[PDB]
Amino acid sequence: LDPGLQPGQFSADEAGAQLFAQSYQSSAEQVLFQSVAASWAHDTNITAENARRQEEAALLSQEFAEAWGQKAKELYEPIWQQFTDPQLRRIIGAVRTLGSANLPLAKRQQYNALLSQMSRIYSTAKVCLTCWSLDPDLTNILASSRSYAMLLFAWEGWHNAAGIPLKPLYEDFTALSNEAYKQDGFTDTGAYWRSWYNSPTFEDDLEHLYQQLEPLYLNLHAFVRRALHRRYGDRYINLRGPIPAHLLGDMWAQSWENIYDMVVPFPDKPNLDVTSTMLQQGWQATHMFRVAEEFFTSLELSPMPPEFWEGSMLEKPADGREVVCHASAWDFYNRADFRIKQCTRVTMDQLSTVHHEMGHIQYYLQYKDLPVSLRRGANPGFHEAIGDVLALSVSTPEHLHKIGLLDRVTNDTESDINYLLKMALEKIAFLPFGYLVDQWRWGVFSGRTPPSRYNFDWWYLRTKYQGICPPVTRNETHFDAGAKFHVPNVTPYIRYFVSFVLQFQFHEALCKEAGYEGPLHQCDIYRSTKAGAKLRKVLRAGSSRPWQEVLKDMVGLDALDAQPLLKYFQLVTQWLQEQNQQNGEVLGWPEYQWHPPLPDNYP
Ligand SMILES: *[C@@H]1O[C@H](CO[C@@H]2O[C@@H](C)[C@@H](O)[C@@H](O)[C@@H]2O)[C@@H](O[C@@H]2O[C@H](CO)[C@@H](O)[C@H](O)[C@H]2NC(C)=O)[C@H](O)[C@H]1NC(C)=O
Ligand SMILES: CCC[C@H](N[C@@H](C)C(=O)N1[C@H](C(=O)O)C[C@@H]2CCCC[C@@H]21)C(=O)O
Ligand SMILES: *[C@@H]1O[C@H](CO)[C@@H](O)[C@H](O)[C@H]1NC(C)=O
Ligand SMILES: *[C@@H]1O[C@H](CO)[C@@H](O)[C@H](O)[C@H]1NC(C)=O
Ligand SMILES: [Cl-]
Ligand SMILES: [Zn+2]
Repeated sequence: LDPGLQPGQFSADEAGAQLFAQSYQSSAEQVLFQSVAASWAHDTNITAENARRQEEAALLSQEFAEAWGQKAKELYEPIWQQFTDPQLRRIIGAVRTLGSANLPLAKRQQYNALLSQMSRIYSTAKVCLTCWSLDPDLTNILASSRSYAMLLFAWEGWHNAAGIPLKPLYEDFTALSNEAYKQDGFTDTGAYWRSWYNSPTFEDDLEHLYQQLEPLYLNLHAFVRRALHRRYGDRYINLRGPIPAHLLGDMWAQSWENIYDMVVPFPDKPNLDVTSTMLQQGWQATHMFRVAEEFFTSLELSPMPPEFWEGSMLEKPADGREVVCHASAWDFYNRADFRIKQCTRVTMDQLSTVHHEMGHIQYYLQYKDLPVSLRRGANPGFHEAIGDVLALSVSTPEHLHKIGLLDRVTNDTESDINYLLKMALEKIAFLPFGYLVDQWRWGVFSGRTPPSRYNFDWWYLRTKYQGICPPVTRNETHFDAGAKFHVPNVTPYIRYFVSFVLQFQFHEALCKEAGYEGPLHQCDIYRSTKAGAKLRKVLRAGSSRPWQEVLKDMVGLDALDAQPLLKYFQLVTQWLQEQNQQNGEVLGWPEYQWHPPLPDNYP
């Protein structure tokens, strides 16, 4: 470790720890910057040489974290917890957690290389026979093909191509990750991930939320299953069984927006999916990002700085070059550089993804002046909810009218149901998936799910929560979890479930602050400077305060609460129940063993 980056001497008391944290912050920004910069260079240009550089940078980060971590322990182990300064305890608590820097050097290299190889396999995997990429080719097929055989070819092809080679690497990664975090005092990596919520009853609290939400999902599922049955027939759709996992518009069946045209209750009302209008009008990536920015500035939040426009990658590069297409928002930790990397396509769901990613950036802009350790959301679910809350206003027919994407205006019960059903396809359908992913991973980290049961336990959870089944046979050579970006990229997932509840709590509070006084689902906070000020206080706080207190100031309650979500969806919840009863549906999938046959000439 370069001399200028190494820790000096500090007295063993709160006054020294303040000087320590300031010296740390000088050197940390340089170290974070080089790490993020090397990751950027790799992820926008996947080559062997860029992976090598990234590995070296990660290694430097570890040397940094070890030196400053072990000094923090040496001086403040017995006493950091009793510091008067809450911000300082949070800083010292972060610096003392070494993570992968607890591993000896040879295992650090192995860990760094596994992350790099797993990333590569996911982002370069192809389906052949002339080769399709995930983004855009398979994405587009899952979205818009209504051919059972074509969808199956894409689904199976992707799961096989990405999952199978990841399996041996993921096993080695899990063992190293656990060994690392066990030296920080955690029973397993999952226990560390959960510690971010700073709640002793986190798992129970989440289970209690899911219990309230489950009926909404069961009714949506049943209604959609019926529509699919009318399309695909009795051979491929079982009205008492799980839905084949490739038919819901998305590779992971995680949001069902893309099958909106098959399930729309009242097709004579305005067409609420404005993708065809965006194409018809010649929208490009750059317009999408400008439109999102202007929402932010309408609230008197910050514009994207020059550095964002100059540095970002907003389209898939046309020179063939390999990139990580999965959308992400980047803080370089120098208070100047912030970027989005997205292989943007011109669709309505991409418009929401653009807002999601710009949400992250906005967080980074508002807390950039905090100590590095505090540059994060109050919890990870907060960071995930910011852009989604704005996108709730954007997708309102009223708002779409104002930005020229929906010519016809209507305010009637049928139009309301169409809108709420579309939003349910996006939000309610996702809930089981958001909850299940880390239940899977927590099991793997704890050792409840050994390699020999990775796929069996994955599909157990997929069926249990989503009520889907694999459309071809799977065995433990398959590693279907590995075909979802966040697993090889080691990104936690429970944040999204938290986000999907929290965003409706935020929505409710911001609407009320805006002075709006109609139905919650018709609220648009566009141009509300007051809503903007309330959101700004959250973003500026970073992780400097407990998330429960931040939530209380914002929404008036110190806990996650499903009631705002329930209220938002109330009309369609009631409608869907009524539709399902009158059609005599079975709620759930009691033929839990059922799988569809292979199509006649498959492949
Ligand atoms: C769309 O219409 C709803 C329905 O409410 C109307 O109430 C009267 C204003 C009258 O127009 C009736 O035909 C409808 O029943 C509007 O919501 C109401 O808004 C007022 C004040 O903004 C509020 O006090 C009411 O409680 C609201 N209605 C209820 C009970 O939900 C709504 O504002 C209209 N939305 C748009 C996008 O124009
Ligand atoms: C490294 C994390 C990237 C991630 N990228 C997005 C596209 C993402 O993976 N997700 C999650 C997903 O796509 O699995 C769901 C989440 C809900 C709204 C839109 C997409 C959001 C993010 O910015 O959280
Ligand atoms: C991609 O990386 C290679 C080396 O790995 C480098 O020489 C090349 O310039 C990069 N491509 C672009 C255009 O960024
Ligand atoms: C798993 O499935 C594939 C194809 O369906 C097959 O080749 C393989 O032998 C199966 N069993 C094992 C033990 O992997
Ligand atoms: Cl998380
Ligand atoms: Zn996100």
